[PDB]
Amino acid sequence: NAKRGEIVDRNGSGLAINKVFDEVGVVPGKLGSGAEKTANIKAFSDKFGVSVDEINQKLSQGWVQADSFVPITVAVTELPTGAATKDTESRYYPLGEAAAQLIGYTGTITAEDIEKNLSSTGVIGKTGLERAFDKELRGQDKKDGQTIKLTIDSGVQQQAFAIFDKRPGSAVITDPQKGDLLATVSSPSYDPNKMANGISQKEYDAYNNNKDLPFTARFATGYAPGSTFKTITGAIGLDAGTLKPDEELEINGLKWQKDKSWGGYFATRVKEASPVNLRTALVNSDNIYFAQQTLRMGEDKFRAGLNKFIFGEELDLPIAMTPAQISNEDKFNSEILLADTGYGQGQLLISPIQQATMYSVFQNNGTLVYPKLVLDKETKKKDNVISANAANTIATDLLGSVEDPSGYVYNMYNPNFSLAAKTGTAEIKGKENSFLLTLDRSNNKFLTMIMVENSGENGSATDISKPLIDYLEATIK
Ligand SMILES: [Cl-]
Ligand SMILES: [Cl-]
Ligand SMILES: [Cl-]
Repeated sequence: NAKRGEIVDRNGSGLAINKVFDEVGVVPGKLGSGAEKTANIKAFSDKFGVSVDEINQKLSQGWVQADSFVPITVAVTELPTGAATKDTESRYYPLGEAAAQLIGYTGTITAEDIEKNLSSTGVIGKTGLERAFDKELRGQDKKDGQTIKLTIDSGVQQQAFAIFDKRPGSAVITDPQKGDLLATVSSPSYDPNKMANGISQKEYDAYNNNKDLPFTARFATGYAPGSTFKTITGAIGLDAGTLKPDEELEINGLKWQKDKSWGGYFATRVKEASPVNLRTALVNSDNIYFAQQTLRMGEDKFRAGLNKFIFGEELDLPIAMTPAQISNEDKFNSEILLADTGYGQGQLLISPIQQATMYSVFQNNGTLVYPKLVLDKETKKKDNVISANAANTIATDLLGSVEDPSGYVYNMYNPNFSLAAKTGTAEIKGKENSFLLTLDRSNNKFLTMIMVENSGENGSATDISKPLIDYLEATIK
């Protein structure tokens, strides 16, 4: 019966591997029956710190025979009746919660598993890549399973996880010229070693009752991209010819609407500034300027540009995702929705991985680079999504977010590194999500897409991301 293959990172470091532990456990045929058995299980529970419910759940699995050694917890000197120790092989996740939603976990074969596919004593991936690659990993009951080598960098994954400190959010870090997913993080998270090997009903219910939903893979979930998306709206207006980078628009006040038919709806901006050109609008995050430019180009020119990005497309990646959408219908049927889509609100739904893909045009002279997770996959591109002029105009303007002392990302300024960035926010029916995009413009070796949910309570993406940016400038360079 075959050994399960490993999932390893881009340097060969373990993400899902096998490890032997000395386990304390029980033998059903020696545990007794009736109240006697209940006593022996309570004795075990008291002495080794595991819940009676967990012991019973493990005892009642289908593979368990009368003579089975049933491992309960990692190992003593005074074994209660029915208890024993034994070395057993366990599936093991070295990064633990930091890569839990990506890598997933294994579990014991169910009847329903048997019904659709397998020994009752083997394991099967339940979620994540353990499930997605289960056929290649599991081998043949012989033929040991294959090793799958990912683009993930363990050190980046761990640093990208660590910045969240239980805040809900996600971080996707790519090599934007090749598409490698260096890190895919979702927060909050859960312990996959316990999910695969031993978790109490209390602990599992703590995860399921957590309103911040640690089992969700936020990097594969669709969101409004927020006002970071003005980068794409600006590139589209540049290429359409309606947005002239040096044109100085007069904009007064903190809110604007085209006319009274908008009623109580207004595009808003945070700081008073006038006149406004493309560069100051990007560095000021001026939604009004982009609302006006979106109405100026009009729906046809705006959609013509948006349609070159990957909206509607299923991706070849082994992470399940809904294709990105511009809006619910083929037409906006609303000037307000048109404008709001111009600064990343409305009915846009784009997952963090899709977002990082769309923003790759700014480091590839307007070519979009598809994401890849398996290291030896061939790089794939979509040519001329925006012009090179538009890509480089926007990327240069975004250096001001980091290098201008009034830029929102000046906290990360490094005189020896060229980093472009764009913060953003999305307002959801209210709560706000906060975003940070950064682009390595010294060597175009990394791009980061970071989001913090409910930033009214949890603070901004820029507030927590500087250690990750510092790590990348030193490591990926
Ligand atoms: Cl967490
Ligand atoms: Cl892939
Ligand atoms: Cl910014």
